[PDB]
Amino acid sequence: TERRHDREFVRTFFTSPTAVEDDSAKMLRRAAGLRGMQAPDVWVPDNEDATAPSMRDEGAENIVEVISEQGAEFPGEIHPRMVWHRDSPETRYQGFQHMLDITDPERGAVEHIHGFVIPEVGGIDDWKKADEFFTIVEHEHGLDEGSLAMSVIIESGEAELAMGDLRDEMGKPTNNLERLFLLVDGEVDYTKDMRAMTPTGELPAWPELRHNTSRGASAAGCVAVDGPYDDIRDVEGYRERMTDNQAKGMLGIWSLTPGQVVEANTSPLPPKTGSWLLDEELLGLTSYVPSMDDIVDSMEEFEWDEATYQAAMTPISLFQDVYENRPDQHEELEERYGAGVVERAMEVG
Amino acid sequence: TERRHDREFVRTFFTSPTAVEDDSAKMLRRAAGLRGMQAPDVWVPDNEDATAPSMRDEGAENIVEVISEQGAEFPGEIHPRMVWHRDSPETRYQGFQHMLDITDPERGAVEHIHGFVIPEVGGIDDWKKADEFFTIVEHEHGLDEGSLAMSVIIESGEAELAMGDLRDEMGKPTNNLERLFLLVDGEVDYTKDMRAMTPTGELPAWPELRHNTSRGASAAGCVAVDGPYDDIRDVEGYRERMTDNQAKGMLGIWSLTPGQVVEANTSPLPPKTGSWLLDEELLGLTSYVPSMDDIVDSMEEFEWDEATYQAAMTPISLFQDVYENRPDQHEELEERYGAGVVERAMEVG
Amino acid sequence: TERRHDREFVRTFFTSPTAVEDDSAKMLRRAAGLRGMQAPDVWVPDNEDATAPSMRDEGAENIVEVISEQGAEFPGEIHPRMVWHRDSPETRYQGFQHMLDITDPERGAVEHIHGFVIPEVGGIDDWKKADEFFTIVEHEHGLDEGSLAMSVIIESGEAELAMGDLRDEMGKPTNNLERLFLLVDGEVDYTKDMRAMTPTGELPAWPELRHNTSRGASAAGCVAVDGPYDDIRDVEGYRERMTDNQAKGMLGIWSLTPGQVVEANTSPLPPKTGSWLLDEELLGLTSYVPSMDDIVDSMEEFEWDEATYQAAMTPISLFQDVYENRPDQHEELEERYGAGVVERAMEVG
Ligand SMILES: [Cl-]
Ligand SMILES: [Cl-]
Ligand SMILES: [Cl-]
Ligand SMILES: [Cl-]
Ligand SMILES: [Cl-]
Ligand SMILES: [Cl-]
Ligand SMILES: [Cl-]
Ligand SMILES: [Cl-]
Ligand SMILES: [Cl-]
Ligand SMILES: [Cl-]
Ligand SMILES: [K+]
Ligand SMILES: [K+]
Ligand SMILES: [K+]
Ligand SMILES: [K+]
Ligand SMILES: [K+]
Ligand SMILES: [K+]
Ligand SMILES: [K+]
Ligand SMILES: [K+]
Ligand SMILES: [K+]
Ligand SMILES: [K+]
Ligand SMILES: [K+]
Ligand SMILES: [K+]
Ligand SMILES: [Mg+2]
Ligand SMILES: [Mg+2]
Ligand SMILES: [Mg+2]
Repeated sequence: TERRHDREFVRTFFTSPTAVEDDSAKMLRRAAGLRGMQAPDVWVPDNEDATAPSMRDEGAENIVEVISEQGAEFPGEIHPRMVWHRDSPETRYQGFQHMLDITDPERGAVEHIHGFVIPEVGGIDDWKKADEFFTIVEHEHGLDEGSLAMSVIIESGEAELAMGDLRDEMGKPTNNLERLFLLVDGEVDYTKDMRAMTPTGELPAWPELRHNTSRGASAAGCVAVDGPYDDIRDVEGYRERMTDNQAKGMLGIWSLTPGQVVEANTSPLPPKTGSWLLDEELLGLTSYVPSMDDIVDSMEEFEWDEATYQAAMTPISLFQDVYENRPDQHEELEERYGAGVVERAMEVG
Repeated sequence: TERRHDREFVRTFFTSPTAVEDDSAKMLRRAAGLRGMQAPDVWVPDNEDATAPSMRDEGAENIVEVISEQGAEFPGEIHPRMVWHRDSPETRYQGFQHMLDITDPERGAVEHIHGFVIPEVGGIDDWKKADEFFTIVEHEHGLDEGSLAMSVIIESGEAELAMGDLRDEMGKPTNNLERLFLLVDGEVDYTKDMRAMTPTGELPAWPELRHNTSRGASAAGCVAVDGPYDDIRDVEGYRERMTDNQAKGMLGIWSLTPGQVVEANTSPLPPKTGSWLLDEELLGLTSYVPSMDDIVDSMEEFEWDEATYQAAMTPISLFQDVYENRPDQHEELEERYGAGVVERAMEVG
Repeated sequence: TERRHDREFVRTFFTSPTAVEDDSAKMLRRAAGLRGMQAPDVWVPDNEDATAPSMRDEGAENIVEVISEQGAEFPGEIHPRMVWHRDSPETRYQGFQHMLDITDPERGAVEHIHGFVIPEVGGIDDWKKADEFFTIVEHEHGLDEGSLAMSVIIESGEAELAMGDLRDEMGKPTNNLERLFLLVDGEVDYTKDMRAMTPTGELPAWPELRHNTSRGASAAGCVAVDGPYDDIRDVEGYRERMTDNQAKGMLGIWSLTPGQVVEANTSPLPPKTGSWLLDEELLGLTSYVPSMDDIVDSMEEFEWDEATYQAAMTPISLFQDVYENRPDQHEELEERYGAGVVERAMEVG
C-alpha cells in the first residue's frame, strides 16, 4: 500500500495558538520564522484546542494574515487545524466555514496551505462529512480536487475502529478520502472519550491505540503520528516515548515547543556515534496523587485548561453517578470525605 | 456516543450461587441483605458458572423466591446471569426458558429485575439470537420492549471481534440491541477459547482484550467491566488490576465476595488523603508450577471446579494431539515422563 | 469454532532452503531425515525467503526430488512455502506455477504434501486470489478440492486486519477458504511493512500482532504460530518468547535449526518435575546500536541478507525523505554527520 502525499515521513507536527488574548498573531509570526532543526516537518496553526474559543474567529483571520505575509518562506508543510466534532453539527459547520474563509485565493494564504487537520472525528461516515467539506471548499475556490490534504486526530473509540475498513471505504467513488494524509493520535481527548483515569492524572500510554494507528496508516497509505507530550521539561521521557513509537512504526510525534521540534526532528535519525549495550531535578522525580478534596478545590476554583478539567471530571462524574444512585452508601461516603466535601463535589456542573 | 441506561458507571458486578447442594437459596438471601459499601452496583444471581448444573432449575426458582421476598429493598441493580452458548442451541433454549419463568409478573420477581447477563456469546449474529429471546420474553409478559437490559460476557475470540461493528449492527430495526448495557470481560473462559496456557495456570492479563472491551463499550454506549479475580486473598493484586483497568477506561470489575465488593466500590473513588511519589504471608509470595504428573494426578482425581479442569485440559490436549500424530516421538516422550504417566495422560476424556 | 485439519496443534514450523549455490538439495535431504523431537510438526521446504531468488526454479525441482525420494518416511506434515505478494502479480503467478509443477501426481511429491504456505498476503481479497490458485491446481491434477491446506504468513498491516472478518468471508460459496490451516506471524517483513525501527535493529515484540493472530485463529478455526526467532544462540530468549506466546494462545513458533525444533517441541509440553516460585557469554549480554555511518558502510558494502537490508532501509529512507524536502536542515544535518556521509547516504537505492 502506497502513500499519496509529498511527505513520505513526518517527524514533527507542531502546533501554535492562532489568536492570544498586543498582536494576537504573535505566536504564529514567530513560529513562521523557524528554520532548520527548529522547524517542524508539519506546522499546525491551531484554531482548535491551542486557542481560546472566543478568540477563534480572530484566529482564522490571523491564519490568513500570517501565512499570507510569511507562508512563502516557511520551509515545512503548513496544515492548520479546524474545529470539528463527531457530535456537534454546529462545530462541523464552523470548521468548514473557517476553512472556506482561509482558502479564498484572493487573500494569499491558500497557496502556502497544504491541507487541514480535523480533530475529534467519529466513525468512517463522520470522516466522509469532513471530506465532503474539503471537496466543496476546493470547488468554491477553483482549487483542484484532492489538493487540500485532510489529516485527522484519532481521539475517540469510534475513530480508532474507523481505521479498520479505511482501505475499502476510501476507494468508493462518492468520497475523496485519498486526500487523507496523517492519522494523528490524540491521547488527551481519547482519554476522556474512553473514560480512563490515572492516579496522577498523567496520560495512560495506550500502546494499543498507537499500534492500531500505525497499522491503519500502513494499510491505508497514510502516515502515523503520536499526540502531545505535555511534560515539556521531561526531555528523557519524550525521547523514551518517541523510541517506543518508533518500534510501533509510529515515526512522527506532536511537538509543543521549538525544543520539542528539535528533539523530535533528531530522534528518528540514526545516532552520530555507535554505542554498546550491556545486560528541582527532584520535580522530574515527583508525581502528586490528588485527593477528592484536592480535585474539588481545583475544579471549583477553575470556574489547568479545558483538558485538565474534563480529565478530573471523570472520577468526579463516577462519584456523582454513585451518589445519585446509592443512598445506602451516602453515610459511609460522608464518613470518609466529610459531609462538606461531598455536597461540594455534587456541585461540579 | 451515549449510554442508554440508568447507571452511567458500575464499579462492582457481584455474583452469587443460586442453588447450593439446608436452604439452597442461602447465598442469595444473605447477598440480598447487603447495604452500603458491601453492596454491588450490580448484583448477579448467577444461574451459570457459580451453580452446579443439576442445581440450575432450582436456582431459577430460588431467583424468583429471593428477589420476590427481598428484591424491593436491594439497593443496587439486579441482573441475574442465564445459561447460554454460541455453540449449543440446547443451552440457548434453556437460558431463554429460565428467563421466561423468572419474569412471569404474577411471581413478584420481574419488577426488581433490571436485566440479564448472557455468558459465552459468539459473533454479532449470536448476540442477535439472545436479543431476540429478550424481545419475546418481554412480549409474552406484557413488559415494555427494551426494558430488560442485556449484558454480555465477552469470553471468546468471536465476541471480542463482534464488538467491532456494534454501533451500526445495533441500529438495524430488526433487533433491539439498544438494550445492551454491560460488556463484561470473562478472562476464565476467554483463556480456554484462545487455548492460552500459563506455567502457574493463573490467568494471563490480556491487556488487549481489556482495551478492546473499553473501546467497544465507549464506541457503542455501553459500560465496560472486567472479569473475576480469583485470588480473593490477594487484596494488593486486585487493587493493582483495578488501577490498571482504570487506565484503560475499564472502571468496574467482577467481585466474588463482599470484601471484593468493598475494595471494588472504593478503588475507583478518589483517595481521601493526598500522596507524594518518588522515582503464610509466604503463600501470597509463592506460586507452584505443576508437572505433567501433577496435572494428571489432579485431573484423574477430579473424575478445582470445571474451569481448573478445562484450563489444564489444554497442555494435556496438546500432549494428546502430539501423541496421536507423532509415533517417532513416542520413545523420547516416554524416556521423559515414564511410560506409566504417558498412557495415563492419554486417558483424560 | 472448530479446526478443519488433522493437526489440532502445531508446536514447530521449521523452514529449509530448497536450493543452495554440490548437491543443492542438501539442506532438504538432511532435514527430511529428522525423527523424534528433532522433527517439526510442520516442515516447510522454503522456496521463498530461505532461498536465493535465482535458485528458486531449481528449488521447486528439488522439492519434487526430495519429497519424492523421501517424503514417505517424514514423520510430520510437509507444507512447502511458495513465493507470493499482495503487490506483485508476477510473484503471484510464479507461486502458482511452482505450485502446479510440484503437485503433478506423476512425480511422486504430491502425496506427501499436505499444503502450501503463502507469504506476504494482503487484505482478504488477496487471500481469495491464492485460494483460487489452490482450487485450480487441485482441479488440474485430479486432487480433491480443499485437500491442499493453505497457510498464510501474516506480514503486512492489511493482513493483520484481514483476520477480522475471516469467519464470514470463509463461508461464501465462491472461495474454498476452509482450506485455511495456519496463521503464521512474520515479524520480519511485518516490521518493514509497518516502517518500525529499533535502535539495535532487533525485531520489536509486537505483542498486539500476536494477540490479534491468536484471536483470528481461534475465531476462524485455524492454528496460530509465531515467526522466526533469529538469535539462534539465545536459547533463553526463545523459551521466554514461547512462554509469552503461550500466554496469548499462540502455541507453535517458527524454528530455524534442529535445535530450535527441539526447544520448540518441548516448551509447550508440561515440565517433567514440579517447581516452586518466590516473589563470549558476554555476546549474549551485548547489543550494538549502529550509527548513521555504520549503517551506510554496511549497506554500501552489501551491494545481512535481504531483510537486514530492508530493515535499515527505513532510517536511511526517513533520512532521504528528510534530505529531499528540508533544504533549511541541510546545513545542521551536515554539521552533525559530515558532508561526506550525507551524500553517501543519499545514494542508497
Ligand atoms: Cl451529530
Ligand atoms: Cl498506562
Ligand atoms: Cl483490533
Ligand atoms: Cl506511518
Ligand atoms: Cl449453534
Ligand atoms: Cl500474562
Ligand atoms: Cl465504560
Ligand atoms: Cl497487485
Ligand atoms: Cl519492542
Ligand atoms: Cl491457535
Ligand atoms: K478538543
Ligand atoms: K474515493
Ligand atoms: K470522488
Ligand atoms: K506505520
Ligand atoms: K461457562
Ligand atoms: K436496533
Ligand atoms: K427493533
Ligand atoms: K470505556
Ligand atoms: K519476503
Ligand atoms: K468457502
Ligand atoms: K467453494
Ligand atoms: K489461539
Ligand atoms: Mg484534542
Ligand atoms: Mg465463564
Ligand atoms: Mg517474510
